[PDB]
Amino acid sequence: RMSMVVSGLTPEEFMLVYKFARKHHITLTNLITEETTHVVMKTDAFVCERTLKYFLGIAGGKWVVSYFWVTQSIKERKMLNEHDFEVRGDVVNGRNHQGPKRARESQDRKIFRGLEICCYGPFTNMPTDQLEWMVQLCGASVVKELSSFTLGTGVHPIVVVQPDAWTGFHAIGQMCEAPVVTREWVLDSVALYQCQELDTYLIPQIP
Ligand code: NI
Repeated sequence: RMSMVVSGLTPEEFMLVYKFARKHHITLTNLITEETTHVVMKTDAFVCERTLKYFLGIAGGKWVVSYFWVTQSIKERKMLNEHDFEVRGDVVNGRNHQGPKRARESQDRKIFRGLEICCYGPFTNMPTDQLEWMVQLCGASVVKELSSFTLGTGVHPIVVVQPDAWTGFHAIGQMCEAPVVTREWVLDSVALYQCQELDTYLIPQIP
């Protein structure tokens, strides 16, 4: 069906989404879920902020759409095409880049294909369980302990760390045999819907 969540709106703006939702019988919810079909983003004239809802949207291959879908629809008295209003970027990517699109289409082939990820140590402006949920939506398998990575040569483990929230270490590598990367690895990867090369995000491991 149609189920929307909203991000970056003022209350007045949200009321217009609410109005639109009434005229159309679309569901409007506070929290994103799997049922959520739509993520309505405040854009600048379709570049938005990178929010959790933005990530959980691309990650779920959803309709991540500019608030312009709504106003323009209201202004024309009917539901326009999501296609025409799809967001295209934020700060991992300026306008062009069609992250939500790569995403919305790919679903067979997901960016975290056959990976094992340990979100490790403390994180900030995003709860661990939401980063983990994101990571699964993208295809990864979640691992909770450094020591529980599967010993089957079949998979690729990865440790994810947000170096700030700590004071994890560059000593992770002493405790396992996985590349250790920063959270942006996942976040940039998710925005673009393109598994990014680890090189740029890899963190120093002390022998
Ligand atoms: Ni390999």
